[PDB]
Amino acid sequence: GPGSADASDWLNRLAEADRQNSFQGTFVYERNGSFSTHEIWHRVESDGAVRERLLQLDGARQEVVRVDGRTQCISGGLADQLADAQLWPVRKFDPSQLASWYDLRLVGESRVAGRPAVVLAVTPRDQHRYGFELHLDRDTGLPLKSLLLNEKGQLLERFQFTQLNTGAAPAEDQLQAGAECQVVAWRSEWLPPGFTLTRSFMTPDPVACLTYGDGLARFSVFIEPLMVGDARSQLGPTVVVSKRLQTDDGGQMVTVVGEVPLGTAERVALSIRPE
Repeated sequence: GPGSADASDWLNRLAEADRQNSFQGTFVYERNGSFSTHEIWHRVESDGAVRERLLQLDGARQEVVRVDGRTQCISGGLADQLADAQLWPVRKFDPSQLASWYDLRLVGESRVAGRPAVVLAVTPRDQHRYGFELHLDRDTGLPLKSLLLNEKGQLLERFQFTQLNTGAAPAEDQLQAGAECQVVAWRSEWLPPGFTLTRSFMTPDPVACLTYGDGLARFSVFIEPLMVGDARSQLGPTVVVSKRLQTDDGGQMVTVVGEVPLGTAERVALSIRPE
């Protein structure tokens, strides 16, 4: 868990940050050498719903609108939506859940997006998960920068804001996507310790998704049925494993993405069972 009272307070401020701040900002995402830039609008509405829109600023015009974690509309093909399931610049953390699996040390202060921030070094307590370096907004607790690091200290993933405006909630129109944003049963029998199912949900073909988290890390497993002789291997750079598996409910294309070591991802995928 946290290694000082300071780390504890800041961990706490982090967990509150998602449901208590409205903001607009732009950030960079990098995962295993990929590079993309995104604008985000995030607003706590009247009924406390957390409403969110992401717009990819480069590459293909791609958008996602979420309400309390549930996606209202999304853009593009399958691989795009894989990339989206990982686009969680500001997520809900669960300090009590995560404290069993990580040690958290206050390193000092920093600057991100021109704002004062606080730095936590987050170290795993086993080899089933990666470490993080987290930079928390001094003012709001929001995660300005997140570095995913392996045991050898190599950078595997970067979330990093380039600008953040927490001074006034976005207007209604800023929370709405465009016409290209399209409207709108399995289990893992092995999970790494501490991981629980965060979320499950279901374009060219029907695909099931399971997102898992340990209070800190997030990874997702996509299960795509089957054409049977013409399988689609996900070949994106953020893909951790993509396997064709034979289950008791037929052939599945199983793809794991997110913040999860390869060996761990492989064990999860191989444990996927129908219900």
